[PDB]
Amino acid sequence: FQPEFVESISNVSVAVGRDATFTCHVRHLGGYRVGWLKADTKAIQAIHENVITHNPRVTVSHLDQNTWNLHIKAVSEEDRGGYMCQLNTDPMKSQIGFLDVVIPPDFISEDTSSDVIVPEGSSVRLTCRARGYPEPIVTWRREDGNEIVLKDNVGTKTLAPSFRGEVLKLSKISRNEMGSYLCIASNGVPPSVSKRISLSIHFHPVIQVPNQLVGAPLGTDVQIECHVEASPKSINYWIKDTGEMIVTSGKYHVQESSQSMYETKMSMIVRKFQKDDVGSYRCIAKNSLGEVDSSIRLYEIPH
Amino acid sequence: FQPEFVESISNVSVAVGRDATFTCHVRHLGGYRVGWLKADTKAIQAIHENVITHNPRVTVSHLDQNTWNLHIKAVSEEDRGGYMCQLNTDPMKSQIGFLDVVIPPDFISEDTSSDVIVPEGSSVRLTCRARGYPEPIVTWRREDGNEIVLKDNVGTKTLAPSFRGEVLKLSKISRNEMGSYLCIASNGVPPSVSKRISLSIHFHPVIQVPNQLVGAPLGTDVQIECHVEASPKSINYWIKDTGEMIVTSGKYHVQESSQSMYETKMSMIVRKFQKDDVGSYRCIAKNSLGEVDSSIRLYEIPH
Ligand SMILES: *[C@@H]1O[C@H](CO[C@@H]2O[C@@H](C)[C@@H](O)[C@@H](O)[C@@H]2O)[C@@H](O[C@@H]2O[C@H](CO)[C@@H](O)[C@H](O)[C@H]2NC(C)=O)[C@H](O)[C@H]1NC(C)=O
Ligand SMILES: *[C@@H]1O[C@H](CO[C@@H]2O[C@@H](C)[C@@H](O)[C@@H](O)[C@@H]2O)[C@@H](O[C@@H]2O[C@H](CO)[C@@H](O)[C@H](O)[C@H]2NC(C)=O)[C@H](O)[C@H]1NC(C)=O
Repeated sequence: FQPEFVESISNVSVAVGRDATFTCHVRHLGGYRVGWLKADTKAIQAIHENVITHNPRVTVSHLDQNTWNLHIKAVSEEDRGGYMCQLNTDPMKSQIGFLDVVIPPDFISEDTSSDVIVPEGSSVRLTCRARGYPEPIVTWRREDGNEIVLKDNVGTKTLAPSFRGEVLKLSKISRNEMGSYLCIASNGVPPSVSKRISLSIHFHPVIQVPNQLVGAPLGTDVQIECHVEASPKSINYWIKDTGEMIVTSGKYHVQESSQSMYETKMSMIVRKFQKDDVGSYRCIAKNSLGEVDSSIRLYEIPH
Repeated sequence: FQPEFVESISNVSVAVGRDATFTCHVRHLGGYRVGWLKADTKAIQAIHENVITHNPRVTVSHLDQNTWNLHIKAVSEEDRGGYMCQLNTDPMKSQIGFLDVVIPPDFISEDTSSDVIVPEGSSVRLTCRARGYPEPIVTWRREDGNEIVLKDNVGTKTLAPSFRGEVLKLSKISRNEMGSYLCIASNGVPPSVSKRISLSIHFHPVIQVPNQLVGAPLGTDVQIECHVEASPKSINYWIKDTGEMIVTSGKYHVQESSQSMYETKMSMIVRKFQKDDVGSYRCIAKNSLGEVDSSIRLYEIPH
């Protein structure tokens, strides 16, 4: 008889850092040798039990004269390609097997965006690119969970919880669209990678005052309110007409309240209105771009 | 240091049955191994001093750790292709060398013509084909040394001592062009091969007689002649008027003479003319296609 094999050896996908093995199922091996060589480089890997290549990750093993294995420990991208076991018959016979090496995603830092500070109303592009095999997919999300504004043309705009694409086009920006966005790159190979990108929209603080005139009967508690719209968030406080700051005490009670990143509802209560409390009170909002005040007049409702 | 080589190994043309050798000139070999494998089949030939392929014509040798040889004994067509010596470095380095195997010419007996018998006036094709590497050339010659009639169109014909081409076109044949032709196939690789091809033109024998009447004074010698044109060559003889054959004796003298394959000049002399010799004498020419005679009358010139 002549040495022949059965069943073949089959292709293998594995991904980096992991081990891999190719196996040939021979019969009637006799006095012939089974050798391996990398198909594309034509580099002899092994013959029988001897290892020829000085690639350390490469080993051989066998339990009988029937099944012969080639092992790659923690495969790399250079290891991918063909692996041929051959019997040294004349002419020689050979099985061929292909090692497919997938790689997890990794960002192209030169292409991924940084934190941006865009002016309200303009258009912005957010970019995330990652290399990997297979081709990674980039999906964008808002970190707080809200939807992303998706516009096209100039008269059609929808909303979506996520967007797929390496470049996220946000045109005609509004105050609402500020905040952290997330791009994640997934190729189906763990681990996927993400990056947090902070879209900033900045403006002067703006104060709206419902009721700039409040009437109090002596001895009651009256609340005056200011509504601030500022970005970045403003540091706020109330101030006496003379020029003295109000902080919460037994007489006063100051509070703030944020409906969003750029909205704040500041309120002050003055307990037990007296002839001493009559006058105007200013609410002041300051951020890095500027500061603005507004004045509320408190008057007495007589007898 | 790392093992490196110098000068490379160079391509080799050799031709069948002859030996061949490839050699790699390495330096700083150290503890690495030099192996050979056939490039196209990717079949491992050898590693270091061990021979892997069971092709018996393949051997290895070395005199030092500096020059390593691979030897093919009596190469065949299957041996042609690449021969790669490689060091088992990581990654491996390799020299490549190509074995060019030329083969001497050999006739394609199915295509080469046999002896032909063509009718006078028609056209004939003579064919010789031989396989070999490089492409063999076919040259035609006449075996007797004469030139070949080379015609084209129907109103232009020249002569040449030889003709190059696998097919020799002889159009509008004439009696002269009969005889052996030689085709020889030469590829520049010994030995060239030849074949003898016999172009036959056949016809009834035809006899021309200058002087069908000859006058003899008694006692003289008179010669009568017949000119025969026959193919294949005719068997000729003279015959008495009664019906008795003449052969050379003391009284008569018969001869023949061939100016070519198809021409014969037969002559008879009758010594000492006597009143007994007066009468007619017939010359007879017979070949396979037929026989023909002609009659010469011998008369006496008186007193
Ligand atoms: C292993 O897969 C190959 C497919 O070709 C490979 O595809 C990738 C894995 C990559 O490694 C490429 O470089 C390769 O080209 C299968 O090849 C087919 O095999 C059949 C049967 O032998 C043959 O008829 C087809 O023509 C082959 N197709 C190609 C494109 O070459 C091969 O069969 C697989 N091996 C096993 C054991 O299943
Ligand atoms: C040996 O010859 C090759 C020429 O290519 C071969 O040609 C025949 C001999 C046949 O074997 C074919 O199958 C081959 O393709 C030379 O190859 C050239 O090498 C130079 C320098 O390395 C390179 O720049 C050219 O591109 C090559 N040309 C081709 C067509 O591949 C080779 O260099 C010769 N070897 C030596 C040592 O001289």
